[PDB]
Amino acid sequence: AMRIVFDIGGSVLVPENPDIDFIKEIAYQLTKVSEDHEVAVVVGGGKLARKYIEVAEKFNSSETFKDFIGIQITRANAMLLIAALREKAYPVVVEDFWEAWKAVQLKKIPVMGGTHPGHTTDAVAALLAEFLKADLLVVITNVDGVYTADPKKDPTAKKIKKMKPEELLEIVGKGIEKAGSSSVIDPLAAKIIARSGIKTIVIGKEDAKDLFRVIKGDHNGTTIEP
Amino acid sequence: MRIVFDIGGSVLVPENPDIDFIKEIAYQLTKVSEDHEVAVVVGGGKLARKYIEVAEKFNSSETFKDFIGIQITRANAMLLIAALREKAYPVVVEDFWEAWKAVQLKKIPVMGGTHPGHTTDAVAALLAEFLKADLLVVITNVDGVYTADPKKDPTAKKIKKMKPEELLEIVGKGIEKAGSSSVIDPLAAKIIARSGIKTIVIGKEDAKDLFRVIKGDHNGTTIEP
Amino acid sequence: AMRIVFDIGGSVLVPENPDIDFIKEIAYQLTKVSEDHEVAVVVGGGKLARKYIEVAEKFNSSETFKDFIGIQITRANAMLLIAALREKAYPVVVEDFWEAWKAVQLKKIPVMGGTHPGHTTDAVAALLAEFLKADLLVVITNVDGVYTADPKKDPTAKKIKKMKPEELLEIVGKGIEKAGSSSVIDPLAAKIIARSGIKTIVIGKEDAKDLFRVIKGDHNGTTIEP
Amino acid sequence: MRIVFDIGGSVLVPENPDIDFIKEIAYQLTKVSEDHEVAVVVGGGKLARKYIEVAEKFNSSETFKDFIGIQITRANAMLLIAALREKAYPVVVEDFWEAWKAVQLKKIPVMGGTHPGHTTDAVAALLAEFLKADLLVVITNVDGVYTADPKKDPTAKKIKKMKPEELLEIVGKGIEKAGSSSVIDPLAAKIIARSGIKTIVIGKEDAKDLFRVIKGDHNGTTIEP
Amino acid sequence: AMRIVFDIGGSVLVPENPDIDFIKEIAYQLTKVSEDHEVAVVVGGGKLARKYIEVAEKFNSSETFKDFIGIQITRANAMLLIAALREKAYPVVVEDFWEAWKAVQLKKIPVMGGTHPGHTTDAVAALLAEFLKADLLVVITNVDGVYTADPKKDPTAKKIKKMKPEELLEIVGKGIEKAGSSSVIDPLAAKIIARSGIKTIVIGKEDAKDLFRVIKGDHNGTTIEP
Amino acid sequence: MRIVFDIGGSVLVPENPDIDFIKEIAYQLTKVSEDHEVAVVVGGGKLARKYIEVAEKFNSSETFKDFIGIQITRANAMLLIAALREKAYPVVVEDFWEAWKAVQLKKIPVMGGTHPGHTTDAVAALLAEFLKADLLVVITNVDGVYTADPKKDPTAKKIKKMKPEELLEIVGKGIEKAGSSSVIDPLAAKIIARSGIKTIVIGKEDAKDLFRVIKGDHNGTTIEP
Ligand SMILES: Nc1ncnc2c1ncn2[C@@H]1O[C@H](COP(=O)(O)OP(=O)(O)NP(=O)(O)O)[C@@H](O)[C@H]1O
Ligand SMILES: Nc1ncnc2c1ncn2[C@@H]1O[C@H](COP(=O)(O)OP(=O)(O)NP(=O)(O)O)[C@@H](O)[C@H]1O
Ligand SMILES: Nc1ncnc2c1ncn2[C@@H]1O[C@H](COP(=O)(O)OP(=O)(O)NP(=O)(O)O)[C@@H](O)[C@H]1O
Ligand SMILES: Nc1ncnc2c1ncn2[C@@H]1O[C@H](COP(=O)(O)OP(=O)(O)NP(=O)(O)O)[C@@H](O)[C@H]1O
Ligand SMILES: Nc1ncnc2c1ncn2[C@@H]1O[C@H](COP(=O)(O)OP(=O)(O)NP(=O)(O)O)[C@@H](O)[C@H]1O
Ligand SMILES: Nc1ncnc2c1ncn2[C@@H]1O[C@H](COP(=O)(O)OP(=O)(O)NP(=O)(O)O)[C@@H](O)[C@H]1O
Ligand SMILES: O=c1ccn([C@@H]2O[C@H](COP(=O)(O)O)[C@@H](O)[C@H]2O)c(=O)[nH]1
Ligand SMILES: O=c1ccn([C@@H]2O[C@H](COP(=O)(O)O)[C@@H](O)[C@H]2O)c(=O)[nH]1
Ligand SMILES: O=c1ccn([C@@H]2O[C@H](COP(=O)(O)O)[C@@H](O)[C@H]2O)c(=O)[nH]1
Ligand SMILES: O=c1ccn([C@@H]2O[C@H](COP(=O)(O)O)[C@@H](O)[C@H]2O)c(=O)[nH]1
Ligand SMILES: O=c1ccn([C@@H]2O[C@H](COP(=O)(O)O)[C@@H](O)[C@H]2O)c(=O)[nH]1
Ligand SMILES: O=c1ccn([C@@H]2O[C@H](COP(=O)(O)O)[C@@H](O)[C@H]2O)c(=O)[nH]1
Ligand SMILES: [Mg+2]
Ligand SMILES: [Mg+2]
Ligand SMILES: [Mg+2]
Ligand SMILES: [Mg+2]
Ligand SMILES: [Mg+2]
Ligand SMILES: [Mg+2]
Ligand SMILES: [Mg+2]
Ligand SMILES: [Mg+2]
Ligand SMILES: [Mg+2]
Ligand SMILES: [Mg+2]
Ligand SMILES: [Mg+2]
Ligand SMILES: [Mg+2]
Repeated sequence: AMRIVFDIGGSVLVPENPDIDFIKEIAYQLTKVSEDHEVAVVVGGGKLARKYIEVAEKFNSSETFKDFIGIQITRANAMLLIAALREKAYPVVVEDFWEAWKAVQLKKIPVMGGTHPGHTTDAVAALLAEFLKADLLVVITNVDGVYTADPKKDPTAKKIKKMKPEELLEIVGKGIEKAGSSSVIDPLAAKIIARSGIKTIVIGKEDAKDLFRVIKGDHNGTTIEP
Repeated sequence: MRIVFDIGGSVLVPENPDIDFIKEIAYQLTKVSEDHEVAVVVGGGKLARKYIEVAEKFNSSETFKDFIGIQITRANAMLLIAALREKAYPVVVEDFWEAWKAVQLKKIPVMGGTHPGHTTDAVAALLAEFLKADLLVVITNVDGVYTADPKKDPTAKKIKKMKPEELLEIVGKGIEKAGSSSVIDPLAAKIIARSGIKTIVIGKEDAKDLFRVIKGDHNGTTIEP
Repeated sequence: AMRIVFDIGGSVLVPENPDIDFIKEIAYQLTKVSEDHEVAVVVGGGKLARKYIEVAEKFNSSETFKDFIGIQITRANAMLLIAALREKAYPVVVEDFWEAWKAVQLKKIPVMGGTHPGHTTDAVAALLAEFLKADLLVVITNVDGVYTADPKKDPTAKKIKKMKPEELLEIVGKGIEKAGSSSVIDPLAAKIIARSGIKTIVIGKEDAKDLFRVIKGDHNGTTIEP
Repeated sequence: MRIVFDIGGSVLVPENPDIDFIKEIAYQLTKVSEDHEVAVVVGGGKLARKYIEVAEKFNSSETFKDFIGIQITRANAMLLIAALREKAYPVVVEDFWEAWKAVQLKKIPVMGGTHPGHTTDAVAALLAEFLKADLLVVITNVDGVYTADPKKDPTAKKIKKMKPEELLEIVGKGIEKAGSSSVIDPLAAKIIARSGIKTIVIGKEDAKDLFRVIKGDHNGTTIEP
Repeated sequence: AMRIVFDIGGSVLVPENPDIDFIKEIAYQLTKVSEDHEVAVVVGGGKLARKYIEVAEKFNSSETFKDFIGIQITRANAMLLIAALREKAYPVVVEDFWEAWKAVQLKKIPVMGGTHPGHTTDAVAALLAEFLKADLLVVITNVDGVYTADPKKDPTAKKIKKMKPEELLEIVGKGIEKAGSSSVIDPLAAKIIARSGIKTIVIGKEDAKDLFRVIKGDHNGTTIEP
Repeated sequence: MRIVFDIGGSVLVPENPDIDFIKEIAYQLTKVSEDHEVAVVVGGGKLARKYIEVAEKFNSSETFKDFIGIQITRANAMLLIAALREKAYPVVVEDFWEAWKAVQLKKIPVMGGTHPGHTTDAVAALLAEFLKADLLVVITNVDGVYTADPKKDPTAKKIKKMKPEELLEIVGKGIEKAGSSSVIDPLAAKIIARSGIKTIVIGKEDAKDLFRVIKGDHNGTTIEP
C-alpha cells in the first residue's frame, strides 16, 4: 500500500567480508515486502570502501577522487544484493533516480549505490525517498538506533526513541564529512529528511532481521518524523 | 596556478541576462587564462527560482525542483560559453573529469549544476578539490562575507580573513532546499573545510579586475586554513 | 483508441513568464485524454528562448550554438509540464524517439523538448508523430489557425479551415529558419507532415482549453490532411 | 583555414566500396590536413537506399528508414577512417562538439548521419556552421550545380558561381524523404544560406586534387553570399 | 512457457542482398513463437560485413577496428529484422544485455547485433542466453547442422545429431578467429555453451522455415546439450 | 614505442591492496611514460573471486558473475590511477578509443574490464592490437610461462621464447568461466596469435625495473611470431 526506500549500510552487508546468511535473509525479506509494497534499495560501502579510500590517501588523492573509489565499492556491494534478489531485482546497478523510477514501474526492485561525491549513500537514500515521494525511509546501520552520542564511544549515550528532523540535525548536521567518514546518517541526508519531512526509521542488524514487522511500526529503533 | 571561478547566477542573470557583466567577466576570464588554468561554474539566479516556484505550485518534490534548477544553470552556462568564444569548451561540462579534459586542451570548461541536494557553490568546491586548484574564487551579490546578512542587518561587519571553521559557523546549519540562497552553501562550506581550499569571496565590482583579485588585491573575504 | 502527439508552443505555455493556470489546465486535459488514448508531448521555447538566443548573438555565436541554447530552454519548459502532469508523466525530459516509445509502453506521458539544431520543436513533434505512427498531431500555437498570411501583420489574412500537406508547404516550406525564428509550423515540420501524410490540427490557446473536444474534430482551427 | 568536406556515399560506395577513390581521397585529405584543419562527413549511397528499400517493404515509418540510413552512413564513415590511418579520429563522430575535440587534437573527425529528417549534406553544413569553418566542400556525382539535372535534361547548364538564394531556388522545395537524392538537400541549402557558408560543389575528378580545389581551381560550383 | 534466444546468421538473412521473403517469413514465425514464449534475437553480419572488413584490411586496419566495422554491419542487419517485426519488436537495436532484459519485460522482442571485438555474434547469443537464463539457444546458420568437418570442403563430413558441449569444443574451440572469420559456432560461443550448459540447436535455412516445430524438438539439426 | 601493460589483480591486490607494489609499479610506469606511450589494464585478483563466490551461492549466471568481476577490476584500476597521480587519465577507461584519447593527451589510461566472457588479459591484448602497440607486457604471479604449472608440477620448465602457436597449445582449450585463472587467458592468447603481438610475461621481481624489461632484459617469457 506504500512506497519504501531501504538504506542498507555496507558494513552491515559486508562486516569485513560478506555475511552470506544476512544477505540471503535480507534479500528474502525485501522480496516479501515488495509483494505488497513498492521497494527501492541503496547499499553502502563499509569496511572495504574505507580500505580502498585509505590506500588512495597514501597517494594523496583528492577527497573527490576518494569519493569516487568509495562509490565504485558501493556499486560492487549493490551487485551482491541484486544477486541475492534473483529475478525480483533490476539486473544492473541503478545510478540515477529516473532509472530507479523505471525499475519500480516494471515492478522490480531497483538497487543502487552511490551517485556523486560530497556525501554518503544515506544522502542517496534520502533523495531517492524524496524523488519517489516514498512513504517510509528505512536506514539499516550497525547500531540499534540514534543515540545522544556515539554508543561505541560514550557511556551515557541515550537511545532516543522518537524525534523531529530538526532534532536529528542537532545531533549531526554540523559534521564535516570526509571521504570514508561514517555516521548514523550523514549531515546531508539529515537535511534532506528534514527538508521534505521524510518518515525515517533507523535500526540495527538484529531488528533488520524482521523487516516486515519493522515497517509496521514494531521495532526497537529511532523514528525521525515531522 | 589552477583557478576555479564560481559565478553566481544572480550576478550573471539578475532578471534578464546581464550582457555587460557577462561580457566584461568573459574578458577578465580570457585575460586570466592567458597565464593560468581556468575552470568555471555558473549558478541559476532569478530565472532558476522562477521555474522552481512554478514547479512548487504543482507539488513537485524538492528533488525534481533541484533538477529544474540544474537545467537553468546549464542554460546560463551556455551564455558564458558564448561570451568566451574560442577560449571555451564548446559544451556544458557535467562531469569533473570532462572539466579536466578541457583544461588539458587549454580550454575553459564552464559547468552548471550536477546533482540534487546542493547548489553550484558545492559543484565549484568539489571541482576545485578535484583539480587540486590553487584557488577558488566565488563571485556573488555581496562584496564579501559579513558577520551577518549585509543587506538586512545594520550591525553586519565584513570579515576580511577567516578559516573554514569560522565560515562554517556563519553557515553550515541551514538546510538547503531547492533554490535556497547563501553567501556560500553549507555543503560547499564543508568541502572547502575538509580540503582546506583557499577561497576568495568578492562582489561584482571586484570581478571587473580578476587579475588583481587573484593576487589578493580586493575588498572581499579570503578563507584559508 | 488512437495515438496522439501534441506540439505545444513555448510562448503559449510561457508568454513572458509561466501561465500557471493554462499549464495546470492543459496538464489536466492531457491527463484526461491519456485515459483513453496514447499521449506524447513536445514543448517549445518561446519568448525566453529568443532572449537567450539574442544574448548569444551579441557574442556572435554560430547559428548552431544558438540552436543548442534554444534546445536547453525547451527542455526547461518541458520540465514545467512534467511537473504539472504529476505521476502520469515520464519523470525526465525525453531526448530521443525510442525513449518516447518506452514511456508510452509504460503508459506514461513522455514530454520532450528539442533534439538537434537546424529546426524547431515542430519538426520534433512531426517526426515523433511519424515515429510512433500517431493518428493525430495537434499543434497548439499562439494563433487560432493557419492563415493566408501572418494574421498579426497582414489585414487580408484568410484563416484556411482545411488543406493538403502540399498546400501547407506552399504557405511555408521555402522559409530560411534561423535560430530563434518562429512560424505556425517550421518548413521541416511541413515537409515531414506532407512526407508521410500526418493528420494535423493547428489551434490557438482559446481552443486549446478544450483538447478533449478538439481531438474529436470540434474546434475552430486548421486541418492539414492528405 | 578550417575546412569541412561532405563526401557523397554514392561517390565513396557506388555499388561496393570504391577502394581506389577512398584511397585517393584519403591521401588528398591527409595532404590538406597538413596545413589546414579538416573535418569530414560521409553519406550512405547505394547501400543506404538498398537497406531502406527493404525496410519499406515492411511498411516502416520514414523516421525508422532514416535511422537505418544513418547506420549505413556510419559504416561508410569507418572505411574512410580506416583509409586515413593515424590522421583520423578512431571512431565515428556523432556530435558536433566531439568533432571539435578531434580538431583540437589535430585529428580528422569523420561523421556519418546524426538525426532523421535530412541527409548528411545538412550534417556537414551544420558542422561547418558550428566550427565556423572557412569553407564547405561538397563532393558528389555531378561536377557542379546545373540549371537542371545534368544527367537528365539536355539544356542543363553549369552554374559557375551563385548565391545561397539562387541555390535555394534550384532546391529547397523538395520534401526530403528517406534516401531521397539532391545535389544539395534543402535543409543543407537553408543552413548554408542562413550563415552564408562559402560552399564548393565538385565531382570525382576534381576531388583527385583537393589542394587546388580549396584555392578555387576547379570546374565545379562556388556558392557564397 | 520458456525463454528462447535466436542467433540468426547474417548470411542467412542477407545472402548477398536481403532475402525479403525469408525475413518476412522468419519475422512472422518469431512473432508467433513470442506469443507463448519470451523471445530475444541476435543477428549476424554475413557477406556484407566481410566486404567491409576486406576493405579495411586493404588499408591495414587492426583486427580490432575491423571487428568494430563488422559490428556496425550486424546492427544494420538487425534493423532489417526489427523492421520486419513491426510493433512486436523493441524499436532500437539493443547493445547490451541489461537492455535486452528490459525489452523482454515490456514483452517486446529485443533484436541485437554485435557487442565488443574479439568474437562473433554467436558469442553474443550464447552470453545473452546465459544472462537471461534462457531455456533454449537456437543457432540458425547456412548449413543444416554441425558436421564432423566443413560440409562444403570435406566429403566424409558426418552430420552429428546430438552431442555434449565438450564435444562441440573439440570440433571448434581451438580456432584462432580473425575479424571476418566464420564458423558454425565461434570458439568463444562454444565455451559459453559448455561453461553453463546451454541447450543449443543448430539448423539451416530450410529447417529455419518452421521455427515453431523446431523449438518443439522436431528438426533435422544438431542438439548440443549437457 | 607504444607499450601496453597488463597488471594482474592478484599482483596488485594479493589479499588487501599491495601498497608498496602499487607504489613501486607506479614509479616504473611513470619512468617509462617519459620516453614511451603507456596504456594500462588491471585485473580483479583475490577480491574479484571473493565477490564472485558470493554471487555463486545465489545461483547467479556466469554472465552476471563476470559483470561483478568487471566492477572489482575497475576499483583496482582506480588505486593505480591514484598512484600515478598527475600522469594518469583521471577516470577508469572503458572503451579503446578513450584509451587512444588519453594517449593523445600524453596521459596514461588505466582500464579495468570491458565485457563478459573473458578476462582483463584479453582486454589488454585487444587494446594492444587496437593501438598497434609495439609491445604487450603481462605482469603476473609467476615469473614466466612454463611447460606446466610452476606452482604445482615439479617438472614444469620455463620457456624463454616461443611463438603464439606454442603459447596456444599450453592454453586455448580451457573454457574460461567467471574468475578462472590462467597465465594468459585463451581468448587473449588467440588475439596475440591473430595479430602477432610481441608479448612479454614476467613476475613481480622483474616488474621492479620495467625500463630493463622493455629492452628484453628480464627472466620472463617472450612471445612473438
Ligand atoms: N548518536 C549516535 N547514535 C548511533 N550511532 C552513532 C551516533 N553517533 C555516532 N555514531 C556512530 O555511527 C556508527 C554508525 O554508522 P556507520 O559506521 O557510518 O555505518 P553504515 O552507515 O551503516 N555503513 P556504510 O553505508 O557502509 O558506511 C556507529 O557504529 C557509531 O560509531
Ligand atoms: N553573512 C553574510 N554575508 C554575505 N551575504 C550574506 C550573509 N548572510 C546572508 N547573506 C545573503 O547572501 C546573499 C548572497 O548569495 P546568493 O543570493 O545565494 O547569490 P548567488 O549564489 O550569487 N547566486 P546563484 O548561484 O544564481 O544562486 C546576499 O545577497 C545576502 O542576502
Ligand atoms: N499564415 C499564418 N497563419 C498563422 N500564423 C502565421 C502565419 N504566417 C505567419 N504566422 C506567424 O506565426 C506565429 C505563430 O507561431 P510561433 O510564434 O512560431 O509560436 P510557437 O511556435 O507557438 N511557439 P514556440 O514553440 O515556443 O516557438 C503567429 O503569431 C504569426 O506571427
Ligand atoms: N540541378 C542539378 N545539378 C546537379 N545535380 C542535380 C541537379 N538536379 C538534380 N540533380 C541530381 O543530383 C544527383 C546528385 O546527388 P546525390 O545522388 O544525392 O549523391 P550524393 O549526395 O553524392 N550521395 P550520398 O551522400 O550517399 O547520397 C545527380 O547525379 C543528379 O541526378
Ligand atoms: N563441422 C562443421 N559443420 C557445419 N559447418 C561447418 C563445419 N566446419 C565448418 N563449417 C563451416 O561453417 C559455415 C557456417 O557458418 P558461417 O559461415 O560462419 O555463417 P553464419 O555464422 O551463419 N553467419 P554470420 O553471423 O553473418 O557470420 C559453413 O557453411 C561451413 O563452411
Ligand atoms: N604453464 C604455466 N605457466 C605459468 N603459470 C601457469 C601455468 N599453468 C598454469 N599456471 C597458473 O597461472 C597462475 C597465473 O595467473 P593468474 O592467477 O590468473 O593471475 P593474474 O592474471 O596475474 N591476476 P588477475 O588479473 O587479477 O587474475 C599461476 O600462479 C599458476 O597457478
Ligand atoms: O553518493 C555517494 C556514495 C558514496 N560516496 C563515497 O563512498 C563512501 C562510502 O559510502 P558509504 O558506505 O559511507 O555510504 C562515502 O563515505 C564517500 O566518500 C560518495 O562520495 N558519494
Ligand atoms: O549541483 C546543483 C546545482 C544546482 N541545483 C538546483 O539549482 C538551484 C540553482 O542553483 P544555484 O543558483 O542555487 O547554485 C539550486 O538552488 C538547486 O535546487 C542542484 O540541485 N544541484
Ligand atoms: O529540435 C530543436 C528544438 C529547438 N531548437 C532551437 O530552439 C528554438 C526554440 O524552439 P521553438 O520554440 O522555436 O520550437 C528554435 O527556434 C531553435 O534555434 C533547435 O535547434 N532544434
Ligand atoms: O543526419 C542524417 C544522415 C542520414 N539520414 C538517412 O540516411 C540517408 C542516407 O544519407 P545520405 O546518403 O542521403 O546523406 C538519408 O537519405 C536518410 O534517410 C538521416 O535521416 N539523417
Ligand atoms: O559481438 C561482436 C559481433 C561481431 N564482430 C565482428 O563482426 C563480424 C561479423 O559478425 P558475424 O556475422 O561473424 O557474427 C565478426 O566476424 C567480427 O570481426 C565482433 O568483433 N564482435
Ligand atoms: O573484460 C573483462 C574483465 C574481467 N571480467 C570478470 O572479472 C574477472 C576478474 O578479472 P581478471 O582478474 O580474471 O582479469 C574475470 O575472471 C571475469 O569473470 C570479465 O568478464 N570481462
Ligand atoms: Mg548507509
Ligand atoms: Mg549511515
Ligand atoms: Mg554559484
Ligand atoms: Mg550561494
Ligand atoms: Mg512549437
Ligand atoms: Mg510553431
Ligand atoms: Mg553527403
Ligand atoms: Mg545530396
Ligand atoms: Mg551468427
Ligand atoms: Mg555461426
Ligand atoms: Mg590481468
Ligand atoms: Mg591471467
